[PDB]
Amino acid sequence: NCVAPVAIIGMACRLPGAINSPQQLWEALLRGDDFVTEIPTGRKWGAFLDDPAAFDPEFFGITEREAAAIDPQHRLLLETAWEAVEHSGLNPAGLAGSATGVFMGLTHNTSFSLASGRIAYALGVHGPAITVDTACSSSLSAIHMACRSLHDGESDVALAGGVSVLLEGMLSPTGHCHAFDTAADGFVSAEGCVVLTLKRLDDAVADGDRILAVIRGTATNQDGSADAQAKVYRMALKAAGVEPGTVGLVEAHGTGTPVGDPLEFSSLAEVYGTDGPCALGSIKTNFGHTQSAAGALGVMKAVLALQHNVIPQNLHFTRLPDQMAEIETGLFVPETITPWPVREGQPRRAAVSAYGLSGTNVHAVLEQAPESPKAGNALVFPVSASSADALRSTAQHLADWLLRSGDGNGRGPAIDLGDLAYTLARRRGFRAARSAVLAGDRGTLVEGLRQIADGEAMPQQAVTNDDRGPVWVFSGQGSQWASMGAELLDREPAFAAAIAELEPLIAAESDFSVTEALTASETVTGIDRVQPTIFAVQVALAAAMRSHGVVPGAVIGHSMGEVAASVVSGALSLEDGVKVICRRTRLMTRIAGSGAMAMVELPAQQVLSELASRGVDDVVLSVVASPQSTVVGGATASVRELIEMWESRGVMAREIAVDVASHSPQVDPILDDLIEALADLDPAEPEIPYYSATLYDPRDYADYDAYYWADNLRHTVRFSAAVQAALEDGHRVFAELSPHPLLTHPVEQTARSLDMPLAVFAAMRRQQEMPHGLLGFVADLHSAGAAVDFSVLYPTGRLLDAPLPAWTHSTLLLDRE
Repeated sequence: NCVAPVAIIGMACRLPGAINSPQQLWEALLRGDDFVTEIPTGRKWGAFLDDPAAFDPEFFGITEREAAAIDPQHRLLLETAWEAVEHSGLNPAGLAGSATGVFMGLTHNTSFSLASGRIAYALGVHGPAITVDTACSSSLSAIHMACRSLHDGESDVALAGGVSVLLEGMLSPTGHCHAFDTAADGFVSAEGCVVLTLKRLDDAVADGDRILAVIRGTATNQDGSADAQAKVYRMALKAAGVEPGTVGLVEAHGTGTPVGDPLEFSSLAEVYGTDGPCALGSIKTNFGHTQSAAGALGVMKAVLALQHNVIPQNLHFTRLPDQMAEIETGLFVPETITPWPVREGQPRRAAVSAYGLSGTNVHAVLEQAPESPKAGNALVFPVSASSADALRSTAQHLADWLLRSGDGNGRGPAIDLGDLAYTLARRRGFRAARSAVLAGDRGTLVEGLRQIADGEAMPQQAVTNDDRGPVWVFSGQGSQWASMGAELLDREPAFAAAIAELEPLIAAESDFSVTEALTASETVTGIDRVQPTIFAVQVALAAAMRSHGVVPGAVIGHSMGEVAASVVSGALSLEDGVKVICRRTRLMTRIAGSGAMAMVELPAQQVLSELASRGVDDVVLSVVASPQSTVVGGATASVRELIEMWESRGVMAREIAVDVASHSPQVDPILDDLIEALADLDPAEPEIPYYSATLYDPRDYADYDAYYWADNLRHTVRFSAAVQAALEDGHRVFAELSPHPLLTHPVEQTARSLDMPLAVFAAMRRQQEMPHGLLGFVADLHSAGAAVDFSVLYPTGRLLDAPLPAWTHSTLLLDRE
C-alpha cells in the first residue's frame, strides 16, 4: 500500500560447495545438502567458499597488484553484482549513465562507501552508493534501503546484497544450526555472497523484464534479542499492505540459538500461523550463518520457493522445544519436500527477517511474480568470456546445459534455441574473447560449442567495444567469378531485392541483364558488363547486411568501388550510381587495349622519384594501396621498360592484365565526354563517414559530381591514405564487400606499418559455399566487436537462464597475512 512494490528481476550468488547460481542452489536445497564442514587445511565448524580470493581483475581494468591489495569482500561483490545484472537479462553496458543505486553489506575492519563505489564505477552508473556494517545493523538493511530508494525515486534500478569472508552469540558445539529443534546447540559462521537486482514493479512490467518475485514492503527498527520485535513484522506487513494470514512461508532469522529461537518463534507466533499451516524455514540449516549475506540469501530461498510450488525441507530437525511446542500456531517446520498450503486462488506470499547484534531488526514481505501467459533456419549464438581459457569453459558449460535438458526425467521440454539466441544476443554483455556459433538445431550447436571447448575453434579477440559499425571496403575490378551471385539470390531476400531494383536501371543504361550475369555458368567478362555487375553485388551486399542489423560506421572505395561507396553512404542515389558506373565503362570501351599497368614492390615515394629522375612522364602512379606496394600505369612500352629495369635490379615488378589503363594519361581522351555524360548528377551529403581515395586529402569534402568522377578515373587511387585516416579516427573493423577479397591484405599492411590493431573480413570469396547466406559474415563481425543491432534478427523472445560466462580467475592475496 504505502510503499511502492519492488520487483526482483535478477539475482546471483557465490556460495560454499561451488554453488554459484540460483538454479544450483535450488537443486541443492531439494537434495537437502549440508554445506557445513570442519575448517579447511588451506587457511571448529563452518561453511567456506572454495576460493574467496579468486578474482578477474583484467576484466574490470585493474592491475594484479592493486587487485591483490583490495579487500576480498569487495572483489566478491564486484563479480557477484555483475552476475546479478546479467542474470536480469541486462547488457551491463546498457546501464551506463542510468540512475542505478548500489547497496551492499559487509564487515569493516568520515564515511567512505568504497565497496559500493567500485560496483558503481564498474557499471558507469550514477546514483546512491551506500555500504553498511552488519555489526552496526541488519543484513536486510541494505535491501530495505534499496526498496525505499526505489520508492523515493532516487533510483530506477537497485543492486542490493552482502558478503561474508571469514578471517580465522556463542556457537553450536556440534557444528550445526539445528533450527528451532529441541536440540538448540547454537549457530555456525559461514562465507558467501549474494546480490539482488531490484526495480519498481510498474517499471519492470512496462519494460517487459522477467520478474522472479515482488517485495511488497520492508521495515526496520531499533531495540534499546527482544520480544518487542513483534511490531517490526506489523510495520512491514502494513507497508506491504497484506494480511499475515495469507503468508504461507517464513524464512526466519533461524539462528538456532537457545535464547533467540523461542524468543523469535514467540514473536512470529503473534503474527503468523493464525490460519492455515504457515511453513517456517531457515536456510542456515544448510549454509549456516553467512552474516551480511544471510538476509539476501534468505530472500533468494524465498524467491526460489515462490517460483516453484514446492518448499525445501529444513535440516537437523525432529521436534520443537517443549516450551514452544504447545502453542496453537499453524507454524510447522518442513521435514521433507512440502507442497504450498493455500489453494484459495491467492498469490503465494513469504516473509524474511534478520536481526543485528546492535538491536537493528529488519523484516520483509514477499509475493510471487505476476502471471503472464519454419524450423531448420540457422541462428547466431554469441558466446564470449574475458579470456580464451574462460571461453572454452563457458562453451563447455553451455553445451552441458543444453544436453541436461531435452530429456524425459530432466527438464522435459526442449530448450527453445530461438529464445536462447535472443538471450545471448540481446540479454547479455559481450566480453573480450569471442566466438559465435551458427546452428539450426541442438546437435550442430553442441558440436559448435565442443569445437570451442576442445580448442579446435580459435577465439576472436574483439578490437572494439560494439560502439560503432564496421568499415565497408569497396574494391574494384578483378574479383568476379562464375555464378558469384547465384546462391545469395536464393538465400538472401534483401540481396535479391536490391538486385531486382538494379536490374531495370542497368538494363536501360548498358542493355544487359545483371541478374543473368550473376547466375551465368561463366564469369562475366565484357568491358560493358564487369564493373556494373561488380557494382551491383557491392550495393546488394550492403543492403543485405543492413537487413541483418549491420550498418557501416564508415566506407572506403577503391577506383570504381567509390561508386558503390557513394550509394551506400547516401552521397548518390541508386539511380545516379548506375549512371556513373555504366556511363564510365561505356566510354572506357573506347580506349580498351591502350596502355598497361604493373605492380612494383617499392614505396610510392621511391617510385615517384625514379620516374622523375629518369624523365619518365608517360607513366604515372595509378594505385597506392599499400605502403610497400605501388601500381604504375601509362604507355605500354614505357611500363614494360620500367619493369625490366626493376627486375634486373632485383626488384619485383609484374604487369597486370587490364582492358583499360585507368588512373593514367591513357584515359584523357574520354574525360570531357564523361563530364558531359554526368552533368545531371544530383549528389547529397554522405550520411556515413566517407574516406576518399580520389582527393589528395581523404577527409576533404567530396562533391561526387561529374568532375569528381573524372578525377576518380584519372588520378591516383590513394587507398592506403584513406585506410590510414580511418584508423586514425578510431575504426578497427574493416570488411570488404565484394565477390572476392582484393584489398584485405593491403589494409592489414597499412595497419601494421602504423602499429594499429584491426580485424579484416571478406563478405564473399571465389567458389564460397554459403548455405546460411551472410549470417556467418554477421557472426564474424560481432565477434570482432563491430556494432550489430540484434533486435533486427531477434525482435522478440523469452529470457532464459543460460549459464553466465566463466570468469578468468587468479588467486590474489596480500602476503604476510
